[PDB]
Amino acid sequence: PQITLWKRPLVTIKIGGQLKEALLDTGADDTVIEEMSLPGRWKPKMIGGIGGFIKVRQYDQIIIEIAGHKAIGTVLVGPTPVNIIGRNLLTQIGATLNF
Amino acid sequence: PQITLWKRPLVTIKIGGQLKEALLDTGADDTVIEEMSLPGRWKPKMIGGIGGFIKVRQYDQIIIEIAGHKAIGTVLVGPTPVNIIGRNLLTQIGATLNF
Ligand SMILES: CC(C)CN(C[C@@H](O)[C@H](Cc1cc(F)cc(F)c1)NC(=O)O[C@H]1C[C@H]2CO[C@H]3OCC[C@@H]1[C@@H]23)S(=O)(=O)c1ccc2nc(NC3CC3)sc2c1
Ligand SMILES: [Cl-]
Ligand SMILES: [Cl-]
Ligand code: NA
Repeated sequence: PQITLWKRPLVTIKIGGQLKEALLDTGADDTVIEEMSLPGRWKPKMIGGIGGFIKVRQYDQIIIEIAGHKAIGTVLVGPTPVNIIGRNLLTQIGATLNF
Repeated sequence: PQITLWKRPLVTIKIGGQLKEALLDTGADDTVIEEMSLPGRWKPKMIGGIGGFIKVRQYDQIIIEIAGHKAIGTVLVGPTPVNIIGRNLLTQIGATLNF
């Protein structure tokens, strides 16, 4: 698909058995999801952006389905204002920016 | 171009006759650049990032070149950690996300 950018590029994802809405975000290195439980081990991380840093839990080798495309990678979980699909998973679904 | 996302999608921009690096950011509604001097009047804006809100200066109808593509639109100036080209200007250069 081709997603224009007139509006936020929001898609449905499936993660942890849950459906969520998330932003396809080429400015995010990593994928950051609002608070939820995920299985397996995790470690803490700080991530920073506008307004400063938040603490998140880093879960590795998490399968996600992004607009119907499965991928695996690291997911950060914490108090993000919006669920973000970052480049670590955008690459896996073959997403590119074109102009 | 077709820009893959294995590395950050950084490009050169030109604003006020000066070259700067900036991130093509589909998760940004607006374009936010570090402190610099721009002509004309500005208006206040608050923007909420991952860490909280910051105050920026909004300048409208600013001439800006992004990766060689000419745009004229709103630039927010403030203490952002990275220069980000958001959707208001990504749309002017005809960018889409594709997968
Ligand atoms: C600022 C940018 C360099 C990085 N951000 C990604 C952005 O696309 C971010 C995504 C995001 C959208 C949103 F709606 C609310 C958020 F909290 C975060 N946009 C804004 O901050 O927009 C804000 C700044 C202005 C841009 O125009 C408007 O857009 C919407 C909201 C705001 C204004 S981020 O969310 O802070 C982000 C995401 C993952 C990520 N991964 C990291 N990994 C390793 C280095 C540590 S750091 C990191 C930071
Ligand atoms: Cl990953
Ligand atoms: Cl590729
Ligand atoms: Na794991």
